[PDB]
Amino acid sequence: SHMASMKKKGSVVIVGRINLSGDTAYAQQTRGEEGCQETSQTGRDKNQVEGEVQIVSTATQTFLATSINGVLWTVYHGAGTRTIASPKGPVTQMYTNVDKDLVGWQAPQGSRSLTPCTCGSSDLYLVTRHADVIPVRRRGDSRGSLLSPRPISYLKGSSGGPLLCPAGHAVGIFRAAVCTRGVAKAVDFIPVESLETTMR
Ligand SMILES: C=C[C@@H]1C[C@]1(NC(=O)[C@@H]1C[C@@H](Oc2nc3cc(OC)ccc3nc2Cl)CN1C(=O)[C@@H](NC(=O)OCCCCC)C(C)(C)C)C(=O)NS(=O)(=O)C1(C)CC1
Ligand SMILES: [Zn+2]
Repeated sequence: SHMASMKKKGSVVIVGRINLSGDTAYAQQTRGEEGCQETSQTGRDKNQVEGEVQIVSTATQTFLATSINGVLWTVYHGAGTRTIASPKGPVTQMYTNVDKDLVGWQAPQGSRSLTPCTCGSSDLYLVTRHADVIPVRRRGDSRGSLLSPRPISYLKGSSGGPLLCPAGHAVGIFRAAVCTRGVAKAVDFIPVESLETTMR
């Protein structure tokens, strides 16, 4: 009830990226934990951004975010309604859909965007926060099975990452693991078509 001392939630902060530009996928950190904490409070992030898949953090969580069609997309259960830190201060979400577990901000300057897939292909690849590339067979509009199941520990922190087609187009955004006794046999993802509808 004391408004003058009510606190403000910090911004989402880009702290690294999954580098996919060469022949080897690998994670890069671009900001450490203390600098992340400070940037979240100010919302002012002057670091150079590169690539399609960002590693992002709040004070309490770390996950991924993926640029498609000039929008940096991630999951509501990671970002909530938070702004993203940018060189000129905090930037408000331009998309928020809790029913899809989806949020989006204008893509940061220097990022590159994935192209939405139009291949109609069911052989997919999930990219994790550790830069593992996981073959996934599409099993429905929003589900795919891991060819080699992994404990959910392996996937934790990768929500907001992409599922890609063989040509590197974006097919969806990783949302939740389909888990049996702690083993992820399948994944739930936000189809790129759903992003495109949200954009309209
Ligand atoms: C392991 C990595 C997975 C990608 C990941 N995702 C999650 O953990 C999401 C968050 C939440 O699901 C949701 N929460 C929502 C919350 C909302 O408002 C608050 C609005 C909409 C929401 N819609 C969903 Cl679906 C639960 N869950 C699951 O995966 C669960 N499985 C599940 O429920 O399966 C059924 C559903 C489909 C198949 C059944 C698990 C935990 C495995 C038992 C991950 O990495 N997260 S994270 O980066 O570590 C992180 C926590 C730091 C962010
Ligand atoms: Zn494609």
